[PDB]
Amino acid sequence: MTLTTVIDIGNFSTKYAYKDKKQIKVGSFPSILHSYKPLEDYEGMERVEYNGLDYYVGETVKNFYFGREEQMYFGNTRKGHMEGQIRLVYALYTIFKETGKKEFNLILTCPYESMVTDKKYFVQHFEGEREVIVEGKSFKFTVHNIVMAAEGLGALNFSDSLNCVIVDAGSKTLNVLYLINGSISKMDSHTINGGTIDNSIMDLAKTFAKTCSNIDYDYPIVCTGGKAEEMKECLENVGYSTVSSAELGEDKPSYYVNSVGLLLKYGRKFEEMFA
Amino acid sequence: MTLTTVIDIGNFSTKYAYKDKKQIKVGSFPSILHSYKPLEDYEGMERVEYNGLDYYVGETVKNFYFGREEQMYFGNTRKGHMEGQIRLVYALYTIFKETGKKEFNLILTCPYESMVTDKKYFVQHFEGEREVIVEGKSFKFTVHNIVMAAEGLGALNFSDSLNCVIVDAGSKTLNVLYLINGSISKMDSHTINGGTIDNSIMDLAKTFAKTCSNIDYDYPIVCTGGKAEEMKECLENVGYSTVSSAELGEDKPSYYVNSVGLLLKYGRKFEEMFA
Amino acid sequence: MTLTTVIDIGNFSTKYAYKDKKQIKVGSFPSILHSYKPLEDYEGMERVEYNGLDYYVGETVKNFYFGREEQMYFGNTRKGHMEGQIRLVYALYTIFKETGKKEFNLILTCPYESMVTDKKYFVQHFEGEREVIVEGKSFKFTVHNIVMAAEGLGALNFSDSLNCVIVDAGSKTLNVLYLINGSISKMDSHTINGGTIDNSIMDLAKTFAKTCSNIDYDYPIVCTGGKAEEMKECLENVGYSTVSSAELGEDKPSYYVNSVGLLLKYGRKFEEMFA
Ligand SMILES: Nc1ncnc2c1ncn2[C@@H]1O[C@H](COP(=O)(O)OP(=O)(O)NP(=O)(O)O)[C@@H](O)[C@H]1O
Ligand SMILES: Nc1ncnc2c1ncn2[C@@H]1O[C@H](COP(=O)(O)OP(=O)(O)NP(=O)(O)O)[C@@H](O)[C@H]1O
Ligand SMILES: Nc1ncnc2c1ncn2[C@@H]1O[C@H](COP(=O)(O)OP(=O)(O)NP(=O)(O)O)[C@@H](O)[C@H]1O
Repeated sequence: MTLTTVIDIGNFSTKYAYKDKKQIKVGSFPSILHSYKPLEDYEGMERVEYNGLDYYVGETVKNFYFGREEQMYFGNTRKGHMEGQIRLVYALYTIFKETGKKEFNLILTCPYESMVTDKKYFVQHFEGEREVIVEGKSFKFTVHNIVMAAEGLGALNFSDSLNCVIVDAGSKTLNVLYLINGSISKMDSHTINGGTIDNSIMDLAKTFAKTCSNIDYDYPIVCTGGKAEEMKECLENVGYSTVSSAELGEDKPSYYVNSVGLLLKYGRKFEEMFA
Repeated sequence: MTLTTVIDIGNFSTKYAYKDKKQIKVGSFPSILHSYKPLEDYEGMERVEYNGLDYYVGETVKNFYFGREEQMYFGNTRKGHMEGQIRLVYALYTIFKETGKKEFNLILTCPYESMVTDKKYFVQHFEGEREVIVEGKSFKFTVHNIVMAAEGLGALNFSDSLNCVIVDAGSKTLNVLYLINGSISKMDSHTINGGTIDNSIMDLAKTFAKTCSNIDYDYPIVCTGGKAEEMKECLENVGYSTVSSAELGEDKPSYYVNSVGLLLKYGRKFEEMFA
Repeated sequence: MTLTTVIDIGNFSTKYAYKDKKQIKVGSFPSILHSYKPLEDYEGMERVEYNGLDYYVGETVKNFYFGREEQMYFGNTRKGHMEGQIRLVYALYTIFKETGKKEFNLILTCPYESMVTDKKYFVQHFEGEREVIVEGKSFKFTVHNIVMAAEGLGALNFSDSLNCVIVDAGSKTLNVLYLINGSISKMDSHTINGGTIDNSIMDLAKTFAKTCSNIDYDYPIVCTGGKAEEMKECLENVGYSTVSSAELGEDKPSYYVNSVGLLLKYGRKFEEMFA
């Protein structure tokens, strides 16, 4: 089993760094969800029942919110929970299906300052033996050592010799990881509201600038997540020089990086960490 | 006459900030109503005839809906009308009886985004000289300057230095007033369906969170209306820190605030506004 | 018109050396600003619309950032723009109101090494005929010869026979002007991040020392801006002897100097320069 599982609970969509031995695939899906099981002859989303929680998940959910073009997202989660649980669940289910396997080596990411809280969160609700019913189909599984990490951290693998900052332009969350050498400057790094959905890239860019005026314009700024490329472009227009987007090697658009990169770079570390 | 009349047309129940010189009393009653005058030897509800509209109003109405435990409420009124008219009428009648007075200084509240529409609505149907027959008893009256305001706004009087959000947990309506300094952020504030009756406080709380992910968890969130206290409690469980319920000074439970608070805080303003 | 306008676009706050014939007054205000016009029945900040840019400016803005106690400042601007434009605009408007006059003799200050860039910046966006709408009120105006100068340079008027260095302890910007005789040693002078807000005076002082170890301890060091006095005091504790704060004659605290001093000393020069 084991199975390194670096999973991103992204507020827009989730994803899974599916190492798959030879090549990392991505177990992704729309993280939009909706409560209540008992709809009727449905299909599309799937009924997820876990920890006394009852949600539909899957593409069709958008139809479930038709007209309510707002509730669709549960963003600015400076922390995991509550719907995040479901996101993780369904992911685990998804990749379970993909692998046909149980016990996961769970590695989660979140806004740096929330990591402690989130560890508490998911440990309580996922650490150890757990089981879920999806669409009437049960599923037992377990995690023994949930590893938490900083959201967007994975971009470091493309961040040439970064001793500075990663900018994570996600859904409605903006992460700033001021990495130095190869660690996280807690005392400087922070997460910013909102993100891509609620306002313009330029709005974010300017917001970022305000929040991190301590950044030298010639810092190596690496932009990841969502509109990473466009964000990078705008940041240049703001006036930052050495700014780059974390191109994810293969045809795996921007927003995929996060977890994929984290696996790609740290992998072995977590093979040791979890084990 | 004059008589400042801040009246709430609440979908569950209405109420009136009865300044009464020395102390604000509340002219409240169940806003459930039913059409058709000609029942027979009745009592309890009262026959209201106004603008060619024909409705019973009053506690006993519940009996009139016995078994139809749904039609009882006319909620999610993102706007005034139509039954709302009657609600207002009977209120005016009620407080008329209470004061023995006519010309009212009408101040109405409604979902912020509907205020313009509602102004049109009530101005057409109430601005100026009007008269109503209740239980066969006529009654002439008038309003000269219907003042419209945002539903739940009144909570601001308890909202210590609020530069953020009021959450109005009503019947089947949820208002979010993102106030800043002392005004309404039109471009951010909005009203949400449904409300207290149709689903759980937690459902609302989570709905709210989805709709306002742009709210920082440390925003001053002031909860008013219906299950204000319980809502506040749940919001804390959701993960909002500085959340408080708008305790209405005296023994005047939650749902009363709205209009009462509006009078309590703005009063003088409207003494100038209406006059 | 003419009107010598030495204006400081300070990241904490702006100011204007209002020569006013007989005595230089200071047209100052908080340089904190926020985008989006359409709030509603507001007052306090004013809606500034210029060059397709849309910002509120004025004291109340702090309330607009309530809780976001960071975004408030857009500092470490090793260059003008973008919000700086607005700062300048509103200043011009402000002093316009103060004088009731248009065509300005614009003199701007900025981090020495950025002066060329900034000239490009403001020339493009302000040189010649321009017009702004503030709170719905239009205003046409013009500048014919924007004069750029080094931020903090004005302190020279108090800097007795300075053949050495001015230290500008501003918001989140630290300027070091190594003046010699009466000019700027480009090859030595430079600007340092961050400034007053982001860390301690001692932190800055030590930072300064590191950046300018080539300064002899007995150099005439003149400290200006923000915590000029405290900075001077700390620098003495660091071990610099002849250090002095640029006391601005009248009751015009530290941070005012910059532009005021620049006018006070160079004035005539610019009367010739601009004309
Ligand atoms: N499944 C998907 N298909 C296509 N584009 C996607 C998909 N998921 C995310 N995106 C892009 O990514 C943008 C938002 O990035 P997002 O997925 O939020 O990043 P994230 O870091 O995974 N989430 P978060 O950081 O929590 O906001 C979306 O607006 C899309 O343009
Ligand atoms: N007359 C009343 N007596 C007791 N409780 C009441 C009464 N009216 C309202 N409530 C409480 O208030 C809850 C609903 O709040 P509500 O009256 O809808 O708030 P509102 O803002 O006045 N109405 P609305 O905003 O239009 O939904 C009810 O479920 C009750 O618990
Ligand atoms: N309007 C004001 N009222 C009171 N104190 C002020 C005001 N403006 C600035 N200060 C003081 O000046 C400090 C910051 O100096 P600052 O205004 O940044 O200098 P500056 O040179 O004009 N700006 P900059 O160089 O761009 O940082 C503040 O922390 C205050 O203590």
